[PDB]
Parts: sequence; C-alpha cells; structure tokens
Amino acid sequence: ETLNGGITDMLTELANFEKNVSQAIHKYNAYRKAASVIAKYPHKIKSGAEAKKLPGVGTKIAEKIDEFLATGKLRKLEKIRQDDTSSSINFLTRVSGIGPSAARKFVDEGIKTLEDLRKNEDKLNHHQRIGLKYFGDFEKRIPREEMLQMQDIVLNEVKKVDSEYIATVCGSFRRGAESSGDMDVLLTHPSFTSESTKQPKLLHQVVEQLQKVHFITDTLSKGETKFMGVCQLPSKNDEKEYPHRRIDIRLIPKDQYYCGVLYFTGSDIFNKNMRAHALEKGFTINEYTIRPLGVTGVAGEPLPVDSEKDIFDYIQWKYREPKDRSE
DNA sequence: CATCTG
DNA sequence: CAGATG
Ligand code: NA
Ligand code: NA
Repeated sequence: ETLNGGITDMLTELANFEKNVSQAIHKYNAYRKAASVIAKYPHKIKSGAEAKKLPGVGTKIAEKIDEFLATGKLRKLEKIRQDDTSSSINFLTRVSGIGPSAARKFVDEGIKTLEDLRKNEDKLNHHQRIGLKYFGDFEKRIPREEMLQMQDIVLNEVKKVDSEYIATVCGSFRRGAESSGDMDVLLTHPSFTSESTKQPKLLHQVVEQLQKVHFITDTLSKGETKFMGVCQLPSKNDEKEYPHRRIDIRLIPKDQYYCGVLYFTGSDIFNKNMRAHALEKGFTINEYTIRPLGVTGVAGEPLPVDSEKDIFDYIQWKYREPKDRSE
C-alpha cells in the first residue's frame, strides 16, 4: 500500500503507455498484473530477483525494478515523459470523445493541441466537438451545492411528465461526496420491465422535458435506454453563468432498479464486500439482480426486490445508509 | 454494455 | 458490419 508504491507506480506508467501510445495490449496487460501482485505483496521488494519470484513477474520487469531500485529512476520512463508524440496522445485524449485510437490518428496528422483541434473542427465528430467546446467545464469538479440544485430540477421535471417515474441520482453524490465529476440519473417506470416489451418514449419524453426548460443543452448519444448529454443550471441574474456539466440518464426495468441503484451507488469497495458477503449467505448479486445460490456449483432465479432493503435483508445484513456505503 | 461512425 | 468511446 506504500511499501511497493513506486514499483507499482512505475509499472502503471509503463502499462499505460503501452496501451495508449503503442498499441501493446499484451505488454500493457503485462504491467498490470505485475502491479497487482507486487501490490499485494507483503514485504519490501529489495531486488529484481526477489520480484521475479512472483508470478507475472518476468525477466523484463525484474530488470526494470532493479534499475529503479538501483537509481531513483527509469531511463524508459524518462525517455517517454519527454517525448512529444507520447505527450500529445495523453493530451488529446483528455477530450471527451477522443480515445487513444483517435488521439493517434490526429497526431499523425499533426494535431497535437487544443488549438490544432479548433482549427480542424471539421475532422472531429459531434461528441468530439462538444467535447472540445467544453474541454474546460468538463474537467471542472461539481460542487454538491450545485448537485442539489440539479437534482432538484431533474426530479421535478420528471414528476411533471409522469407521477409514476422513479428517479435516482446515484454516484458519490448519493454516498455523501462534496463534489462529483458528473450527474448519473437512474430511471424507471412501473410500466417498464424485464418482460414488458420496451417503451422508448419512456426515456425520450423525459429527455425532452429537460431540454424543454433548457436544462439539457446538448446530446452526446441518445439510444433507447441510455442517454449521454450535457446540461446546465440556468444562469441566475446575469453575471455568473454555470459551467456545462456532463449528465447521464438511463432507463431501467422496474424489476431491477434497486440492484442498479445499489450497484451504481458504490463504492466499488462496498460492492465487492457486499458481493462477497452475499456469496457466503448463499447468494449472487450483480448490476441487475440477486439470485439464490444453488449447490451443484451454481444456480439461478431472481429474487424479488422492492427497495435497497430487500437486498441487504436477503443477505441478512445491516441496512447501510448510503453515506456509510464507503467500504 | 449501448451507442455512433463510416 | 467492426471498432471506438464512455
Ligand atoms: Na477522451
Ligand atoms: Na479482429
């Protein structure tokens, strides 16, 4: 946790690089287990050879660990942090909508900066454009003080459209968190479920409302069950407008809300543990449901849930306020 | 995983 | 349709 920290950290730089700059998914994946294992490892790795001893730990990595232990640095790591082509990619990529693939294309065409990009807005697609248009707002955290205002609106608009809608803003927003990166809304309606064959309107009508009153400003992607947009809290009395915020809205069959809600609320740490506990208790749990575990090895059949309560109960556990869903 | 692009 | 992005 801090005993093999640099090692794990250099490994991660390396891994990351493989994958983003190079196309090195194998290699990339290689750095990864290595960091995972040394990361678990209980002692101070005093040498390459010692590391080697571990699985995932091969000769190359061992070499690397040596040089790093030997001297506060790594030449390759040094050579990579410099390199412009590499840097560009880590950069372009900050654009919402530009992944590595594209980052690479562009670089080879010479776009390496915000400016470049602006000049070449023709080469970018809708998501990418938006992404560029709000590069700034996008990287700005979201003070819960705004979150509360957002939430407030979203929920009232849903209410107006249908009394039957059930919205939830999961996220750390939900776990307590002072700020958040984006807004996640979980959505359902009674007349929508597992069997119930679709109802696209279900999600489109709401989206529509939000843009009606202008809460939603742009559309990243809009499918029948998932909507990726951009929104903004109405600028008050002109002098202080708000940054543009990323927002997501998703339709869920009523028959698997709570699992989603639970699930999406995190933290990943809480998940896992709740997850492991369920398993003991003779259960299985995932994004959409909880299933009683058979003995033949495994086994199915959706346990029926009406609140986050039903879930815990099942696994016989202490209902957790979302605040304490930390770990 | 669901959506988009081309 | 494969392949990219989130
Ligand atoms: Na990006
Ligand atoms: Na292939």
